[PDB]
Amino acid sequence: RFLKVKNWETDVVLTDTLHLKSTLETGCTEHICMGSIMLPSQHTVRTKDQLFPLAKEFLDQYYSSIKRFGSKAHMDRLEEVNKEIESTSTYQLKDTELIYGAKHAWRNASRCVGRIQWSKLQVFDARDCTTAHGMFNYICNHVKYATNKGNLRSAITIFPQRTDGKHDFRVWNSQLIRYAGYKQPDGSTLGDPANVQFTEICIQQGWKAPRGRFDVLPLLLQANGNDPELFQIPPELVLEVPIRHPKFDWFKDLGLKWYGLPAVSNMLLEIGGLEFSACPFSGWYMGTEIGVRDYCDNSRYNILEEVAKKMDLDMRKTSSLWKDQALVEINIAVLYSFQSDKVTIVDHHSATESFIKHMENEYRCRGGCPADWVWIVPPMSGSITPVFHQEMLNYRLTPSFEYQPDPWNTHVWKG
Amino acid sequence: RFLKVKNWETDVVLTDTLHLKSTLETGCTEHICMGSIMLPSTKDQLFPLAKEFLDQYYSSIKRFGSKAHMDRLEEVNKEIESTSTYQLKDTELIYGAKHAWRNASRCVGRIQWSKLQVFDARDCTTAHGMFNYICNHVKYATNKGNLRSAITIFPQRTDGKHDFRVWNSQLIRYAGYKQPDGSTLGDPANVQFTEICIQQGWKAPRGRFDVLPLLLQANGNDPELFQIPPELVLEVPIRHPKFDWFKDLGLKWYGLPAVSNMLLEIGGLEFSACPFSGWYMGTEIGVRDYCDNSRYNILEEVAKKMDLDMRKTSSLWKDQALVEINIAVLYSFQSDKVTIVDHHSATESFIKHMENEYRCRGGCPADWVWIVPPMSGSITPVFHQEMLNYRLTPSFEYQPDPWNTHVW
Ligand code: HEM
Ligand code: HEM
Ligand SMILES: Cc1cc(N)nc2cc(-c3ccc(OC(C)C)c(CN)c3)ccc12
Ligand SMILES: Cc1cc(N)nc2cc(-c3ccc(OC(C)C)c(CN)c3)ccc12
Ligand SMILES: C[C@H](O)[C@H](O)[C@H]1CNc2nc(N)[nH]c(=O)c2N1
Ligand SMILES: C[C@H](O)[C@H](O)[C@H]1CNc2nc(N)[nH]c(=O)c2N1
Ligand SMILES: [Zn+2]
Repeated sequence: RFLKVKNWETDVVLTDTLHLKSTLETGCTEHICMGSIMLPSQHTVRTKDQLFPLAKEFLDQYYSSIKRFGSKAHMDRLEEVNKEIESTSTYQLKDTELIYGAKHAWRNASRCVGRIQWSKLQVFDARDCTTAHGMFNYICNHVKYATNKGNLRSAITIFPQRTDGKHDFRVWNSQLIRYAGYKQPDGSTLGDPANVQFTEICIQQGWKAPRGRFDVLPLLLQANGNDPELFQIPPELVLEVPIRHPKFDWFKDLGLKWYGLPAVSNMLLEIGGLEFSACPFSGWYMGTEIGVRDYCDNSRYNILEEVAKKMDLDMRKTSSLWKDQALVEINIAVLYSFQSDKVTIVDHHSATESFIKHMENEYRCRGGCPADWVWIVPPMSGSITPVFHQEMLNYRLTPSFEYQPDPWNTHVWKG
Repeated sequence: RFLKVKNWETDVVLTDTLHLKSTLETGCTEHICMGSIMLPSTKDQLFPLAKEFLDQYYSSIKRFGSKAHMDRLEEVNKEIESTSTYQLKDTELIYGAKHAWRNASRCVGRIQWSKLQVFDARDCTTAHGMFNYICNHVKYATNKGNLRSAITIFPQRTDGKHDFRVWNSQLIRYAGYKQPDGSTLGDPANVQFTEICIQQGWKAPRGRFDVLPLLLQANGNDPELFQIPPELVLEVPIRHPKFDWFKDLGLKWYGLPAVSNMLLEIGGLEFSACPFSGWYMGTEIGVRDYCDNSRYNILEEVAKKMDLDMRKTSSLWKDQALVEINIAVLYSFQSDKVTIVDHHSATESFIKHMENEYRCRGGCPADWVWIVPPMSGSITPVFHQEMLNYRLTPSFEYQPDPWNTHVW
């Protein structure tokens, strides 16, 4: 059964057959659409029972992609995985399989607008890691390689898979590089309000907080199920960009800066039924992630009103669109600062344009591209980007990146 | 299965039980979400539909299972039996129309749902009669710029051969013409309809802002052209509160959004002609009607006049122009005392409406893909609001364009 999507701005129609290969559930039914739920339970322990069917499905996938489906290499590997499961209750991916699986988890990430780049992912195999110090070293190297002095390169570092769920590797940080947030007694917040809870855990674990507005948080790394340990990223590894505006000289005076490398570190990579609970991945920013969300979200730095004041806008009534007007300027300043400093960034027009090209190519060479419109459309100027008028089909393919509960809610403390 | 929606800006959690009363289907399955698909897809089935409607009607008036309810149920049951259809009482007609708007999950303006003015036009027999009812609707709803919400309901479908239809997609829309040098004058969204009207006997002035004639179909006959009296068409000249050169662009828009091509379903009955109107959200003109590439596409001209660097997208010249255009649209309407709401006020109103509906009704079906405005989405409160989308009845539905289905 085929399904079609129409771009209503160009009348281009595409035919999705890939959705038949879908296994996991969406959360929707015939009578309710959960398309705007941030985490369907579906999007968030496993025995030898249900494991070999998942392994077989992944290996069939993998050997098809190398055009060796049904070969002796394919059938022998199936048997080898079978015996390793029945005797060890898990199994180990070859290097080739791990690289393929990680690239395809990104290719499958239906909320990621940056997926045109999915095949150019540098995969770092950290499955020989055993300790938190070992994790810190792998992460430092990831940060150095990814940053590349501003010429950002996508990368992922994969720590050992889950076994009995009692020996998990976890990065307790939500991203490798994030700014601390401090709740003051007067109710205000210093730094990034998005990180107040994690900052407090860090301070509790012994971190001496500078209590500044842009303190890079320490790494809180959990190896093999042990209590997590604190490490400071060497500051020369943290590339940062002072935010200025090309016409507004007072903009520098807001004291703002941001870090160059977005490296998400709290998601779970699933490949052939194996669960990689620690797998930080990084690329480069779309400007709106910093300029719209990171600075202008009401629950974030919320510099909108200050920028509004310094522009001397009518802040009395909302219908003056002072918020809209200040948001654009803040996003101009983010792009201008990164480009001036030669730090890789992409604006939301370029990125959505690339994504449509990626999506059309995926429909032709792959039969489909799962896409989450609610997440693909940029958080400003939605309808003047090409993805707004693009119909999209959302479904869940494996390998996948999944959400998982924050470790501090599930961790059994050693003391 | 008593579902919960969370607002990630406020942490407010709402519990939705209203979805369990949902009947129609969304187009999604457990294996695929079609939440961004624009248009997903008689005798036997009529009495259950009527029962369901009358059950909810008599519940709303706190007389479920009373003398009146059971009597009306059999009365309708008898009429369907013989006549093969049935006729709504005035009271049920008004209830069904207010609740078809209440249930329109893509409508951000539903906090106003209970103040709808319903015009019963079920006695109309001709396109001329339809034109009379529509002029009265337009005059009432315009109200000299103090716009009022309104719906006019023409006779319900019978055999599909006697359909009442308004062929326009809105009562008031600007013409669009194909030009020699390839492009388009007027309004590109209306090029096919503008040529149908010409293909009917309309002498087009061939300007930018030519108000289209009405093309009215009664009882299934060929449609007829009618000119809306210009004194009934309120227009706003578009100028900018800071940029004096903006008036030089020669733009205007009409005050009354009156959508006329949808179908109103109440208790199984199908009202194929049911023009309804309210007032504009600024972005419906300034973002979509002016800046969409498939529309007026004046963005590049605005940013040019603003002397913005249009050589790279990363200057955000489009975004900068888009905001100025929408500031002007709001400034122009407000200066002329024509009702209009900005996207910040309307979305804030919609969160309050959602609050209300969960508290007094158990839920509110809401289509996030359509509720979030087409600009500045994440700084409006609906962006961070989880929503549940489901189809309740009475409802407004899509229907094919008549010129694809009418036997001439
Ligand atoms: C290289 C440039 C990249 C860009 C510009 C980009 C952009 C984005 C954006 C804007 C989002 C939406 C998140 C939000 O707005 O809060 C997103 C989601 C996401 N990105 Fe990408 N990303 C990039 C690279 C990558 C890489 C290298 C990976 C993994 C290896 C990745 C995996 C994801 C995932 C898993 C999500 C969430 C998807 C889901 O939950 O289905 N991205 N990305
Ligand atoms: C009075 C102020 C109103 C405002 C500000 C408003 C706003 C909107 C907006 C912005 C949309 C999205 C359409 C688009 O962006 O292209 C919409 C959709 C819609 N509106 Fe409203 N509206 C109002 C009144 C009404 C009334 C009076 C009715 C009917 C009685 C109505 C019925 C609908 C319907 C049926 C849809 C499409 C829903 C669907 O397809 O499921 N609206 N509205
Ligand atoms: C590699 C990469 C680059 C980039 N430029 N951006 C990225 C954004 C996410 C991301 C961000 C936010 C988010 O949502 C949280 C608010 C829960 C999720 C969840 N799927 C993923 C993940 C990876 C990204
Ligand atoms: C009374 C009213 C007021 C308003 N201020 N705005 C309105 C917008 C629509 C509307 C607009 C577009 C649309 O869909 C097209 C893209 C085909 C639909 C159908 N869902 C309804 C319908 C009624 C509206
Ligand atoms: C592809 C997408 O479904 C289509 O462009 C929709 C998206 N959301 C929308 N939202 C509103 N309010 N109005 C629209 O016309 C649309 N168009
Ligand atoms: C409620 C809603 O689903 C939630 O706020 C989502 C909406 N879409 C988003 N889209 C992107 N790109 N990033 C986000 O964080 C969100 N948040
Ligand atoms: Zn859905």
